[PDB]
Amino acid sequence: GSHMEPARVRCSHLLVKHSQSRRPSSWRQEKITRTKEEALELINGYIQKIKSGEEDFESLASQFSDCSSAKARGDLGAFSRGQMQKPFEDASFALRTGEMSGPVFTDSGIHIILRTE
Repeated sequence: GSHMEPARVRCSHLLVKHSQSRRPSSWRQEKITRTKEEALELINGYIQKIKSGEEDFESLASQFSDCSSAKARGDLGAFSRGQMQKPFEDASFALRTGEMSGPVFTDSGIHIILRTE
């Protein structure tokens, strides 16, 4: 039924940017050469790997994430709407505990959203 909406939710986020981006400079690569096409295929692949139970999201987010998400293993912690990236926000709050969205085209690139809570 209608469960009370949680004030704070948490999402594990992986970011795969593209060469043509607002900032193609990350903690791993100072310059990103992969094009948008690559970014998309990478995301699509990682999603399928998470679905098949190949590798842990934490491991993936600590490796193949251009964003400094590796510091928290990809975890964003308990956050609320209004303080999150808009395309990411409406995506996270559109999921549930143990749910994962698809390629979320956000500001700097595509994010994978896996909610543990």
